[PDB]
Formats: sequence, C-alpha cells, structure tokens
Amino acid sequence: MENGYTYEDYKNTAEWLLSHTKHRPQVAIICGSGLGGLTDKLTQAQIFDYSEIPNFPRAGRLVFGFLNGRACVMMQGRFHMYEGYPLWKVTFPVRVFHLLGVDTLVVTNAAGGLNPKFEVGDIMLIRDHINLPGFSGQNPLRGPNDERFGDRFPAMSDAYDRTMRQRALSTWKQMGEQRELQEGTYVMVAGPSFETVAECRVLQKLGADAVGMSTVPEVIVARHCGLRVFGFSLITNKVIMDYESLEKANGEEVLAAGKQAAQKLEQFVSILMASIPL
Amino acid sequence: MENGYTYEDYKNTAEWLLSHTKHRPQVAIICGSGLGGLTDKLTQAQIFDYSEIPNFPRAGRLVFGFLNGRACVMMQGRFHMYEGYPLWKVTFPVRVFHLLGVDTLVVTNAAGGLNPKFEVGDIMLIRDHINLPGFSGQNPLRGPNDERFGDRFPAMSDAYDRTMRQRALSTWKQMGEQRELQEGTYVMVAGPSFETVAECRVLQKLGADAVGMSTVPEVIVARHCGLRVFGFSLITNKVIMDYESLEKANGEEVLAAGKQAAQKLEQFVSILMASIPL
Amino acid sequence: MENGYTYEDYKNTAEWLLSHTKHRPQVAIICGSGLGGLTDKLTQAQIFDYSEIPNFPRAGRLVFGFLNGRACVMMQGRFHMYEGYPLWKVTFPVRVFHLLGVDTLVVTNAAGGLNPKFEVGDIMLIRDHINLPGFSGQNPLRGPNDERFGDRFPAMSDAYDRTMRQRALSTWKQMGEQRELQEGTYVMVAGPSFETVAECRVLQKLGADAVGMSTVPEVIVARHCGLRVFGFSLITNKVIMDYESLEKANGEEVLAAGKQAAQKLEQFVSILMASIPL
Ligand SMILES: O=c1[nH]cnc2c([C@@H]3N[C@H](CO)[C@@H](O)[C@H]3O)c[nH]c12
Ligand SMILES: O=c1[nH]cnc2c([C@@H]3N[C@H](CO)[C@@H](O)[C@H]3O)c[nH]c12
Ligand SMILES: O=c1[nH]cnc2c([C@@H]3N[C@H](CO)[C@@H](O)[C@H]3O)c[nH]c12
Repeated sequence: MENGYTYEDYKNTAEWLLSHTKHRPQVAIICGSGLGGLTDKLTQAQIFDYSEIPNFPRAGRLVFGFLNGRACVMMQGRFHMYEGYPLWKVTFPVRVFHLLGVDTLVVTNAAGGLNPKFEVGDIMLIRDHINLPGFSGQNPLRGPNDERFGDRFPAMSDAYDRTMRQRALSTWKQMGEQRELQEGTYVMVAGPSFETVAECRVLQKLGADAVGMSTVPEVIVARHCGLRVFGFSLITNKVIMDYESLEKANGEEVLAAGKQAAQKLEQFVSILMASIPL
Repeated sequence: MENGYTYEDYKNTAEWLLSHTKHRPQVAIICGSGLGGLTDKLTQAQIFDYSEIPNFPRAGRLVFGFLNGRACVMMQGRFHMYEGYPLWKVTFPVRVFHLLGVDTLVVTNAAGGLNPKFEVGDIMLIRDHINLPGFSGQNPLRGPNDERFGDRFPAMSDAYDRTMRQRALSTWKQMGEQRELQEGTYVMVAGPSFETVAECRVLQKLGADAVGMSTVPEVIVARHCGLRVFGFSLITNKVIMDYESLEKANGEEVLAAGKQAAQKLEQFVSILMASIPL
Repeated sequence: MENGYTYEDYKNTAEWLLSHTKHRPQVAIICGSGLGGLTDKLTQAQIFDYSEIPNFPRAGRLVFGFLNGRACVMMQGRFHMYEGYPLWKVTFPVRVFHLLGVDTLVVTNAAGGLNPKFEVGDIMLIRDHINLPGFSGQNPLRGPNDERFGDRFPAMSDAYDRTMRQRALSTWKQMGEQRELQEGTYVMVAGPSFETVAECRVLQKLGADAVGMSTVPEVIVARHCGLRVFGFSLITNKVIMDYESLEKANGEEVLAAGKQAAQKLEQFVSILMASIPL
C-alpha cells in the first residue's frame, strides 16, 4: 500500500485555498452531520464545495468564517472508512488544514453509549480512544512517513489536550446544566453495520464508553502533525447490551437525535472558541 | 476500495439461473464441506458448477432441489477470506439468492469449541456473533451502499432469528438426545492459521463460545437484504486453552470430524425444514 | 488479494544466493535494528545488500557467517507492515531462508512492557503471541496455499519451541544475572503510532506482556514451513498505563535503549548458538 497524495498535492490544495479566500483559519472543526447546523453561527461565511477543491476526496463543503472570535474552517460532511475510502483519503483534509495555518482541531461525532450511566442526549468529552482498526493495520499513517508532517512513531497517549479538556469542564459548569459533561473513551469500529449484543459486550469489556465509525483517524493525523485536538460525542443511542430488549439501533434515531441535544452541542462548541488561546 | 459487482451483475446471475432451472428456491443453505453429504437428502437435485455460473467467484457447485418439503438451494463449498477473496466475493452468492427469491438462509460451519463445556461432536446453535474482521474494516458492506439491497447502517443485534432458534430447540427435544443442543456466540477470525493458546484465551475472554473462519460475512449480507437467518456450528475440536497439553488442532480432525456427529447435523437440518414457514 | 511471488521467485532468490556465497546457513537470525551490532561477533562475514538480491523487497543487508560454531544468516533491518508492505513481502526472506537450507529462526525485537513487573532493559523470552492483525485478515498466509511450503491450516499453539525455551532459561542461569530472564506473550499491533493509555489497558486485559509492531508474521511463516523458532523482546519502554503520568514513548528511547541491555542481548544470542542442535 501507498498513500495516493504527495507532499505537493497537499501543498497545492492549501495554496489554492489560501488564494481563493482571504480567511486564514486557526481552528478546524470537523462536525458530524446532523450535529452541525453550526454553520449559521459563523459570520463572514465563505463556502467551497469539496468538488471545486483540487484533490479533495470524492454534497460536501468546506465553510470558512468566524466562530465567537476565532477564525474557523468547518468540514461539513466527512469521509468514512465504511464508504470505501482508504484512511489516507479520509484524513486528507486534516493535512490540508495544517498547511492552511490551523493549529487546533475540534472533532465531534455521534456515537452509541456503551457506559450504562450515559443517556441519549449526553455530550461525552473525549478523554481517550481505542483505535481498533489501527491494531490491524488501518492506521492513516501506514506507509513511508513524511517528516515535513511529523515523526515516524508519534505518540497518542496525550492525543486529547488536557488543557482544553479542563476548559471544557469549566465552560460546561459555566451554565450549571441539567446533566453534566460526560467523559470517557471513544472506540472506533469500522462499520457500516451496527454492533451485535455480543460485540457491545466486547467493547464494554475493553473499557470503552462510546462507539462510532469515525474521528480516530483524523485525530491521529492531527497529532502526527502537531495540532491540538479536542472533541465530543453526542450519545445518540444506548447500545443494546442484553437479549430480551427488542429495540434496535437505526440511522434514523442517530440523525433525528439532533433536537435540543444537538443545539446544546452547537452552542457549547461556539462558547468553547473563547477558551482556545490565540 | 470498491465492490467489483454492480447491481446488474447480480441481477444477471439470478436471471441466468432462473432460466436454466425450473426450481424456485425459498431456503438457501450454506454448508461446511465435510458437514454436507446433505445433497442426497434433496430430491429433484439439479446441479450447477460455480464455473458455469455468470460471475460466480473463482470443484464448487450450486445444488437446487427439495429438502423435506421446502424448495432449497445448497452451496456446496464456500469462499473464505483466507483464500484471498475480498468479502464482496465471499458473499456474492448471498445477494444472488435474495434475487432468486430465497427468504431464509441457513448457515453451518465447523468451529473450535472455546466454551469448556462443549465436546467434540456438539452442535452449537448460533445465538450471536463477534465479527472481529468487521471491527477493522473487513465488513462485506464496505463501500457505497445499494438501497435496492438494503440500508446504509443495518442492525445485527437480532441477526439470528429468535423464532427459528426456538423452533430449533423444540425440534432437538423432538428426539430427546444424548447431548443437548448447545447455544452461544460464534467469533469469526480470518485464519488460515489456528489460534495460539494466548489467542484462545483472548477469545474466551471476549465471550465467544466457538471460533471459525467463515459465516459471519454471509450472515451480515443476508440480514442487510432482509433474509431470515439461522445457523449452527459443529464443534470439531476443543481449542487448546493451556500450555502442558501437547495435542494440536489440524485440518485433518476438522475434516474427519464428519462421522455420526455430521450425519446427526444433516438430519437435524433436514427436519428443521418443516419449521420454516412457507 | 494475492501474494506477488511465485514458488519460483523464492527458488530463484535462494539459488542466486547459494551461488554467490559458499556459506550454507543453518540458523536465520532476524534482529531489531539497535539490538544488532551482533554483526561483528560473526566471522567469515559476507554481506549482501538487499538491493542486489533478486526479488528482495524494496540500507538493508543480509550478512552470512559463523556465530559461536553455527552457520548463520542475519537480516540486518527488517520490513514492517507500517511501512506499507503487504505481509507477503514482510515475510519473503523467511521463505527464502527455508530454501537456503536454514532450520531454525531466531527473532528479536524491541517492545513496550505491558506487564507491570518488567523493567526497561529486561529481555523477555517469547512464550506465545497474540496476532491481532491476523484476527482481521492480515495474516501472511492469506491467499492460495503452496503445499511445497506447508499446510493450508498450520498450527501456532506450539510456535515457540519448548526445548529452546528451556535451553534459554538454562543458559541465562549459566551466568546468574542481576535480573532474571523474563517470559510471556508478545502482542503484535500494526502501528506506526504508539498506543493510547486506553489501548495499553486493552492489551494488558488481553493477557499480553509486551507489545510491538513486528515478528509475528515471520514466526507464522517460519512455522508454516517447518522451521524451529524462538525469540526475545528487549523491553525498551514501560508503556504508559494511567493518566497522571506525563512521560511519553518515543522512537528515540527505543533506539537509545541499546546500551548494556542491548550488548547483554547480543551476547545472550551468541551463547545460545551452542544450544541449537546440529
Ligand atoms: O451504536 C453505534 N455504533 C457505531 N456507530 C454509531 C454512530 C455513528 N452514526 C452514524 C450511523 O448512524 C455513523 O456514521 C457512526 O459514526 C451512531 N451510533 C452508533
Ligand atoms: O479451532 C478452529 N479455529 C478456527 N477455525 C476453525 C475451523 C473451521 N474449519 C476449517 C479449518 O479446518 C476452516 O475453514 C474454519 O472455518 C475448525 N476449527 C477451527
Ligand atoms: O510501546 C511500543 N508499542 C509498539 N511498538 C513498540 C516498539 C518497537 N520499536 C519500533 C518503534 O520505536 C517499532 O518498529 C516497534 O516494533 C518499541 N516500543 C513499542
């Protein structure tokens, strides 16, 4: 295997962007889908379709602008391993962002609650991840390493910025809420099918608190090239963890688990901006 | 990655079959190898070699006929990830079956007993699975989804039909047997080499009861497109679970673990037919 | 998928080698990198670069010679899944070795200690492995099997020769050392990034004692074709197993964890030679 992109392809995507928008983003935000009407909060919103973007994998848009005093770039729609993309395509935008000048990555996603304490609607702050595809070989850094981005063997034990995590628990308290900010381990599985009961039990045993099909690869790539990362999971569903229970996970409840729980998340992210140091 | 087949290739395999046999199967059966002399029980047996079959991966035969009052199609020999097939080839026949008109899938396989209660010879009824290749990306649905088959994000928490499971425990009692029908979680690993002792201990800890190298992908594809699924593992070997024990798993004992334990299985499947609703 | 090499490519690499060196090796040694200045201990050292070697994947050298009374072949630098090589390239030299006449494989590697009893510097003798890439499909034997090498379904429950393990604990006692020879399960993960804390906790729970990114595939291929295998991990780092700890795994401490701990290892291997039966 080999990454299709050369250092230069990245570099030429970045330049193209640098020249087609006067915005100079500092914070990249990678939202779910449902969990990002977050586009209206921006101001001076400039949109590019992925389709116009030299090299951009493949209705997918890059929106540049200003969230609450920070210059942002928001990916609206992301790529997934389950769509068939190799990981070096899934995480191509991350490297592009670094070269645009960005120094922080915020990632959000929807995920099934594995911890029996979580409730549909909860926001879980990501403290750590379990990269199960990565154990087998599906790590987005597989291949020759390019030292212009970062090291051969980057560390992930501190992927999720301790400072931003503290500031996120501050901010949340900064509005004394009906539920608290949750915290835990996000496990990535490839999907696109949902877990069996036995699989759920496997993931609870591994120590995971939430489960989804994304995020981890962008986080690894982000950290490889020196960005500060933090993120959240909107728990959209409690994963079925025993056999009598006749109820099921669907793409419908994940999507339709926008509502006040998703608006909550938008506003939370938008306030966070103020805790990101210039 | 991308599935090599288009909706049309399936469709043209099905039509070719619809026109070359007057049989109209309702139940697809996917047997092991050793565990399916089950071909003689059929009547009005019409055979096609895979080799004559427009598109069929690659001595492999589709046998059409009548098991105990049901119109069947029996795959004789299957494909495996360990032979090098991508999963979209392994599970191609499943989609073909759906379009032939089939509404039920019975899958059987040979597997090592992980549960220390099992004994060589036991039939384990499949209650659930742990799809370890699927955690990393080897899910046969990886790629663009085709809604003519089914949803983007199908559920697997109920893959193994509760009704058929109940009817299977009925039927077994319907002949008050020397051992009981076993029940549990089948875990798929890719192979083709057998597990170490430490690996066995891993799989026991995950909650698995039996282990093999097949089945799970056909089950996921079956469920993706609305079939009713049930299956069995003939436990052909107790997997070596500690270090003094000098005895070893071989392809010889799996094969030669036909005998009265495999005939038992044939007859069991053949009676089951009567519990499959028209 | 398919292995790029045919039985003949192996065969022609071997012959080329058989004819370009009068050495006839019996023991293949596959060292780390840092953990093999072991080249000077050899005598009658003949070097080939990988680059001159018909078919050899891709500064990489095969060194032929004599360790302590045994005819050796030492791979200096190896291939890794994380560099992008498929496993059938990573393990190509192993098959070549078998055809050179070799009957034993010694493998060594650097690995993070998962067992809280290990200490940086410790040598762990490999008693077993957990091949996590192999669970998902990344097994170097994936594809049609070639019976000239070995069986379709080889066993790995005895991969790590019990005799050589006993002789290794003898030999170590044969110099009554400040720490003892450690022993345990090596788990392979693909890398190239290092584990999170949560991942470490996963691997401790699976029963693993050390973790690295190599070895397992060569061992599986070695055993597939009948070689005797034994190996070691030099524990170069204690893997970070809880969150307050601010210290991190780096490629620098792994490399610079040569020193007296690596010389110890060289000398240990060099004495071992005397326990390998002719
Ligand atoms: O219970 C779950 N298991 C795995 N993934 C998801 C998700 C996320 N939502 C999407 C599927 O609805 C998918 O893109 C995935 O990342 C929500 N709930 C679950
Ligand atoms: O102990 C085992 N581990 C993994 N697979 C199998 C099998 C099944 N039998 C075949 C190998 O003998 C293979 O196709 C696999 O699906 C029997 N026993 C075991
Ligand atoms: O803590 C660890 N986790 C995973 N691999 C390694 C290694 C081994 N060392 C190399 C990276 O420094 C790499 O080739 C890997 O096989 C040392 N320590 C660790």
